[PDB]
Amino acid sequence: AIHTARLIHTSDLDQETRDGARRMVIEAFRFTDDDWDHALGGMHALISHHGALIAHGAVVQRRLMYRGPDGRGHALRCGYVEAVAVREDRRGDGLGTAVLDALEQVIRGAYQIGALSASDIARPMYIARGWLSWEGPTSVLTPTEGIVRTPEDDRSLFVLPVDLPDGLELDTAREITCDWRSGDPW
Amino acid sequence: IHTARLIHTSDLDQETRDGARRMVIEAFRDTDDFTDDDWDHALGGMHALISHHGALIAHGAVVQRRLMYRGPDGRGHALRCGYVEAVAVREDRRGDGLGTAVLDALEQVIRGAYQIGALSASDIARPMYIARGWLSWEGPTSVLTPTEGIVRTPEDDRSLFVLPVDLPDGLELDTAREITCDWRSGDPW
Repeated sequence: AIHTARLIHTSDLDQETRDGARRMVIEAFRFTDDDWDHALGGMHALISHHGALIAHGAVVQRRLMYRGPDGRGHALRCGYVEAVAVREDRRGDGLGTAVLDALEQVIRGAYQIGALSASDIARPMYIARGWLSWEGPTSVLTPTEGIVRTPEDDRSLFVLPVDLPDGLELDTAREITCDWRSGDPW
Repeated sequence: IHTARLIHTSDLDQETRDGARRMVIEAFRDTDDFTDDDWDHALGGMHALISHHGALIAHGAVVQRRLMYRGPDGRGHALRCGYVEAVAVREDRRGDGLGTAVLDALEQVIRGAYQIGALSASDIARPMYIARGWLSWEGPTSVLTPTEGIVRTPEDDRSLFVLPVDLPDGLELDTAREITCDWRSGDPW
């Protein structure tokens, strides 16, 4: 009766669906070859209608590194949101929130923390769904060098705490560090 | 002829999940005992399950990480890797090909989703994977740490194996070079 996203792992997509998702996200964002590679390897939220894909999103597995005053140091098992895109003539109908619904399901069931990167324009809705704005600096653990701070911008990082270890507590004003990949680390 | 079912961690119900952690800890109770981190590493991607009489008799998982590799031309590849974890067969059910069935499922997930598969196996296991088409890494293995740099991991009786399935178009692997996994807490391989 009402559009919902169905969850499919990358390895269960056939190439005609796989090619449609890449083509659709590229038209909805404009998104390079790397931005699409960052979206492969985990769970896809797909909404299809009238022969075509109308909305898309992905959650892939990374590590988020966090060290508190303790000095302990944690590598959290992270569900990272990628390639959320609603067909242009299909917006304003809640298809976006139906993709986030299915992605958060994945996060809550398989990961210790959700994370995504969003612009100032989009903070209101993410906050309303329970995500937290990360205020502290962000960085990346590079292979060549070590930890390298991510250049400051109007993009914000958001995290969804779901199943953190023993205590961990979590100070969102402290530093947080993602793992390395080429292209955009976030 | 047993076949494995492929289930994502999130689709795992509490029953099916606690049994899997139970079967794997008992199966790997021969090194070190299955720690909390060993199980955490096995969570997050696709599980291959085989069950019988309602009980779980075989398990494996493949989870996504990055493998860092640098060719002679300077390179710099952070390959999208399906890493194999928690391959366990119930002790009384070994011999009937259950492990085969598990890897059958796990290789489908690899070939369908990642640029390379990787696993760590004991010397006694080597033959089973080589006959399946896996390449043995001869080069030194290492791990990228947040505090130190890239540190070698040789104090291990295990051998690294890789399954190239969708390498970036220029890449041809020299299994003689160094290979570096991404950082995680606990056993990095």
